[PDB]
Amino acid sequence: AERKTTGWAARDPSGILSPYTYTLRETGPEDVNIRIICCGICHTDLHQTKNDLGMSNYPMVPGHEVVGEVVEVGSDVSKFTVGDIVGVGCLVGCCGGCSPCERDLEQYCPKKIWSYNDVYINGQPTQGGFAKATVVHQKFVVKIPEGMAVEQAAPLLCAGVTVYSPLSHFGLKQPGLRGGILGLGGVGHMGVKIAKAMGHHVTVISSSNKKREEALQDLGADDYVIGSDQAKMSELADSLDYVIDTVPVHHALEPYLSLLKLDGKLILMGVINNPLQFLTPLLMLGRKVITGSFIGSMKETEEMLEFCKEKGLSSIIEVVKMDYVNTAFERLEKNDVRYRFVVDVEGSNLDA
Ligand SMILES: NC(=O)c1ccc[n+]([C@@H]2O[C@H](COP(=O)([O-])OP(=O)(O)OC[C@H]3O[C@@H](n4cnc5c(N)ncnc54)[C@H](OP(=O)(O)O)[C@@H]3O)[C@@H](O)[C@H]2O)c1
Ligand SMILES: [Zn+2]
Ligand SMILES: [Zn+2]
Repeated sequence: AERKTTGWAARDPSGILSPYTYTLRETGPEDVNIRIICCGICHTDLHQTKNDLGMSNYPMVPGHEVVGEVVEVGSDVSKFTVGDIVGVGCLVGCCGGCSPCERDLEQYCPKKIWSYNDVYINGQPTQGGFAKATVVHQKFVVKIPEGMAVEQAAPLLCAGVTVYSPLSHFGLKQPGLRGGILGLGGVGHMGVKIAKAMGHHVTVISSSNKKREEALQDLGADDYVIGSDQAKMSELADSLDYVIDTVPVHHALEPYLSLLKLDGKLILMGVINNPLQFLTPLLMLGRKVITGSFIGSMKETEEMLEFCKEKGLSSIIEVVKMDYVNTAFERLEKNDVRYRFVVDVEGSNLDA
């Protein structure tokens, strides 16, 4: 009992998204009721949607990069008022007293609910951003800058911040630094963008030679080297201050750790089921660090956006309507996209 929406949704293993109508919760007293103007896609949306864990809980509505005007607000809600273009991240909830989120790192809290494939504090499966509206916690929605486009603010709610708060916690956003972005796409792309926008010497590393166009002449990278090329990578001996990782599966790390000078950082992002490996020696050569980052806290989701505003950042997004999502996903598998996708839920949703 809340108020009824509609919205596209998967149902079995092979993620074919049907239409789907469902009863929301109600916006009280710390909920924000939003009308979703545009959502967005990335590989997280397929990998939930397919299982790729053997964990997917159907009926499943994808959508964690959302942006759109707020139609209703709580009783204690104060921050936002109606009619604000507001956006919301991956997280929808979390508890309240665990000191992980006394000091604002609320993503590193055990009791976090996600946008979809979770179960909220009331019981309803959290359903995504592929539905023409939703109800979030007022603590898990960030407001939006004056001029930041609704297509442009969306990807940054998960891939834009994913990479920002590594380049913020490990020291890295004070200027100068050399960095090598490994795996140019999604999470690689915003890496190149925000690190080179911080006045850093960014090198792209790659499986292929192919993403050379969307790097040197499009992203603004200072170099491009193949991971599997020993002679060009050896020139980059103890070069970079950090190396980030968008590569999605079991790759060997000591290749990628060579490219690091004294006190360098390997910051792994991707969900890599299977243990990764290292020689305790190399790390002892240069006092080198291996760690992983998980998206961003809302204060740095607040920050990242107003940062992407000031240093005016962008990406080529192919805005598609809602009746083109499974074709957008097949294209996302043949990784065509046109550097990014945004689903503007200003299309096909009505009933059933
Ligand atoms: N905070 C987090 O922990 C976080 C945040 C967002 C997403 N993720 C997850 O991490 C993954 C990646 O991010 P994304 O979804 O935005 O898209 P994505 O990085 O564009 O996905 C593929 C990219 O990784 C590279 N790649 C693939 N296989 C590789 C290999 N074997 N060796 C080297 N490079 C390889 C490809 O570039 P090349 O062909 O040029 O090598 C390609 O650009 C996803 O599974 C996503 O769900 C984690
Ligand atoms: Zn995402
Ligand atoms: Zn907590």
